[PDB]
Amino acid sequence: ASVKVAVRVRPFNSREMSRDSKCIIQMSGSTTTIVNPKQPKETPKSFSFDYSYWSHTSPEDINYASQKQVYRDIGEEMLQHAFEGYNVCIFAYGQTGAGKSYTMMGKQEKDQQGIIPQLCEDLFSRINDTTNDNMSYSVEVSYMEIYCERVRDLLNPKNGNLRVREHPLLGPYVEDLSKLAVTSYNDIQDLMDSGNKPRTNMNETSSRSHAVFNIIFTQKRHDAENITTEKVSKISLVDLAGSENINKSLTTLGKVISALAFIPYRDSVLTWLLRENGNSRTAMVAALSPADINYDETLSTLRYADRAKQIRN
Ligand SMILES: Nc1ncnc2c1ncn2[C@@H]1O[C@H](COP(=O)(O)OP(=O)(O)O)[C@@H](O)[C@H]1O
Repeated sequence: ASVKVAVRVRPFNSREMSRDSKCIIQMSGSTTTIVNPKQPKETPKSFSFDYSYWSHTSPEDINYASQKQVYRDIGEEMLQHAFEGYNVCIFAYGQTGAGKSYTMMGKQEKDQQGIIPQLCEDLFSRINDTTNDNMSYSVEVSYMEIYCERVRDLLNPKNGNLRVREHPLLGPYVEDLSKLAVTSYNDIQDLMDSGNKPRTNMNETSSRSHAVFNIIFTQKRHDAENITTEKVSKISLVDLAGSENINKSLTTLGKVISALAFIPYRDSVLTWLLRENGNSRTAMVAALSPADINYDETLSTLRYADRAKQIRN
């Protein structure tokens, strides 16, 4: 069906506290409100979404949205539809340091694993609990980075510009991008890390880079009668670029993001590549900063998140 949209507000960072910023994001129910610091007179505009996560405070707080809480709703839902044979897409949208990479990948400790790891772990959990001998599964994963229209394989750095292609009958694809068959959450977890630090001004991870991690979940159902049925699902869990080198992919997105449900799909590697996410079940988690000093940026995203929700594949 349509596209579920979720938003999140993180705690203050070092920069926000160093400027003594104030919280300008409020949330109650599924509705999030935002206040204008440089115009405290204007009416705080409120937006409503499928999820308005409050994670400003801390895991000590009761009304804090733990990453386990955000997975269970969105993630644990997409896996369900993946299993249902459907194509899924979860992409973190936001400002640099807004909380995308923490929402998606997160941290390896304190039960701080983002959406991605939780989906993986849950995928294999759901798989080894399989009693029906008539079932066999296949799980091949990829993990690339799109830094300014160029595609870079995070799992095979031992090489690349990697061209994005368009199969005459099988849509776009990054040729020579590796796909690695895994047989456990451990094997698919290593690929993550080794692929993580891989990612290509500012310090650490380039603000302007998209990191797509895709899983081709393949299910095989046999039966003595007498053919084995096969239904495959493609799982795209993305980590978009800071919504602000060129990374006009994200800007090109805004255009594609609009006109929900022509469309300049080929104006950017990202928009073209995730063309189907089309026939797919997509989720968008917008990462928001509680900082007043982010008035515009934070508002922008919201407006973006409000439009995306208006989509429906
Ligand atoms: N929900 C959250 N809970 C706790 N800390 C968060 C949360 N979201 C962001 N942060 C903090 O902010 C930092 C950066 O957020 P990050 O996910 O890296 O942003 P981005 O992907 O946009 O660059 C992390 O080091 C993390 O501690």
